[PDB]
Amino acid sequence: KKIFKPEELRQALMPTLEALYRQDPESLPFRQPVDPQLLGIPDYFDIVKNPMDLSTIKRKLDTGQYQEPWQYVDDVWLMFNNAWLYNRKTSRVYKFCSKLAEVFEQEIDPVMQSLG
Ligand SMILES: CCC(=O)N1CCOc2c(cc(-c3ccc(OC)c(OC)c3)cc2OC[C@@H]2CCCN(C)C2)C1
Repeated sequence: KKIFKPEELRQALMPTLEALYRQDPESLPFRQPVDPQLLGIPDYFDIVKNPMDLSTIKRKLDTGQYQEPWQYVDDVWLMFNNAWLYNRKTSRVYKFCSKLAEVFEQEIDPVMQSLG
C-alpha cells in the first residue's frame, strides 16, 4: 500500500514510453529484443544476463505485469544499462542510448511525483 491498478499505471506511464519510441533514429535499436542469433554476437547473453527493450516494457504495461511504478523505471534503466555495458562508446547504439536516457529523465519525473 499504495495499491496501483494496472490501468492507472498504464495511463500514467505510457506517455513516458511513447516519448522514447518517438525518438528517431535513437529508439530504433531499442524497439525489439536484441537477437544475438541474427547479429552473430553469441557473447551478448554472457554479458547481458537480463535483456530488456521497449517492446518488452510496452508488453509488461499492456498485460499488467507491473505492480508499482519503480518496477517500470527499473526496466527502462535495465535497457539503458545493458546497452551501455555491451556497446562501445563510439557506437550508434551507445550514443542513441544516452539520448534516450536524457529524454526519459525529463518525462519520468513529473509522472513519478503524481503517482507517489
Ligand atoms: C540495444 C541494442 C544492442 O545493444 N544491440 C547489440 C549490438 O548490436 C547491435 C544492435 C543494434 C544496432 C542498431 C543500429 C542502428 C539501427 O537503426 C539506425 C538499428 O535498428 C534496428 C539497430 C546495431 C548493433 O551493432 C551493429 C554492429 C554489429 C557488429 C559490430 N559493430 C561494432 C556493431 C543490438
